[PDB]
Amino acid sequence: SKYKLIMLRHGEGAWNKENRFCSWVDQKLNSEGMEEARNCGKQLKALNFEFDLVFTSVLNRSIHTAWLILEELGQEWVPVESSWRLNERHYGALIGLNREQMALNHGEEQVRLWRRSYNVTPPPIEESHPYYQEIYNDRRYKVCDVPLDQLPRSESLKDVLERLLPYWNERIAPEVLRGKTILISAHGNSSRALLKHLEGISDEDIINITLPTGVPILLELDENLRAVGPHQFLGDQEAIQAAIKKVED
Amino acid sequence: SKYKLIMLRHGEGAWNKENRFCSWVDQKLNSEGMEEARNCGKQLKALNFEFDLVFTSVLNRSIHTAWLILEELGQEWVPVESSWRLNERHYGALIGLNREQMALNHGEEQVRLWRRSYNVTPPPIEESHPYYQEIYNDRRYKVCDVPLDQLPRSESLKDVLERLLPYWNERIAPEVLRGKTILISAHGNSSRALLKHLEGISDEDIINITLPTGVPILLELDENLRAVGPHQFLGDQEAIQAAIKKVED
Repeated sequence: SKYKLIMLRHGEGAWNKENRFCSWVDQKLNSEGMEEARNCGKQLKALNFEFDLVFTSVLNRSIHTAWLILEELGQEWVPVESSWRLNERHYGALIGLNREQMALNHGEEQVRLWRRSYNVTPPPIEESHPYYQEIYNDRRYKVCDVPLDQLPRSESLKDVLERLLPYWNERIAPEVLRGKTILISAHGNSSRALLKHLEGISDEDIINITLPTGVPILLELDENLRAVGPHQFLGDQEAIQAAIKKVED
Repeated sequence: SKYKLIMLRHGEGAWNKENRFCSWVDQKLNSEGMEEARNCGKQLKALNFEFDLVFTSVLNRSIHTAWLILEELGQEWVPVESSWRLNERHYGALIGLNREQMALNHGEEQVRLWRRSYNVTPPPIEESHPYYQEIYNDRRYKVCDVPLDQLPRSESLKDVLERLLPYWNERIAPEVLRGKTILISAHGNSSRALLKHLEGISDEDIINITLPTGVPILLELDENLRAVGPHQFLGDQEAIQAAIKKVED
């Protein structure tokens, strides 16, 4: 491959262990998520990765993950750019609800579509939603590349791809072609969406792919910034399977 | 004053307790310097500061200081940009020596000009100096706005102001004029050089000015971006006095 890139997702939190979606709620990493990020930095250091640029979302968990990684590398000086376009999927009205609640308010089949499918968009968060203000009153969203009301109120996996792709094409991709070594610190759905594009994964097959947290994902890209073969998980094979098991089902 | 600017310098380290100049050696904060950073964040929080942009040097101690502060504030999404032109003064051949070693190797009277004067430049580090390779083989200096070989090998306080000014004039000042609230996380000499410029402080007076560490320094600026009044230290007046005393001798 002409070019190589690293992407990863931060360790997940308390809500995830109670099968709740954090989505755009700006939850901090727990100590576990902190060790996970440090563990990546160490692994990447062991591989002598030398980054020239980092891209993160605007959610602090992804920014902290990047910072802990650069510290483990002694690369704190490497520029970091952050974008709402790398944000986790917006789960809309479903934000904050556990499995049982979603199922009761919407129906088990609806909810499975909303988590599982590629193109079906959850119902939008409304202003009555207990996390509407906590998201849209945040100064972060007043200085994006689109006005604050142009920002989504919910998203399918497809919708993720569609707002991420322009950031990839306009901001990240040119850096890759310039020969820079890029780290992307992102989230479950943003990472999945990006891979879908880079590997030309089908709408059908993207649903089933799993992405372990706190594992460097290596992409080797060709002239056209397409993956040469599948993505590769970097590090010890037994920590990788543990991590894959954690994101199963 | 139309505009407000915040600047601070990181907590000093063990070398500074030993009267050795860390300079361009990229030493980490010690536990003290970390706590100071956090405390400053808490102080900025109590005052309700909302930063739009953060500038640091390329030395990890200033970057870590900004990151600790943005964390305390919940403002990790705020863009960080770093530049060698905010770096601590380059003490050249004097890097790593204590005062006694300096005076033995250079003569005592000559040592006091290098330390205290506004415009006498220390002797340049050479490839024989034990810290040369650690500064000049570092990837970070290969991607500056000047080639590795145009980078200073030693500097007076005057030389620091003269390499800081183009960053001020071309990067920082235009954001201040846009109405952004800027945090500068810098070093003793880079903070002194900038304050001298904005306040119109004399070559004679600059030398005696007090710059405590871990304290927000507020400058209020008019339309020409000249200080209206003196800089003010923000926060608890008794910690400010603790801080002032620790820089004094």
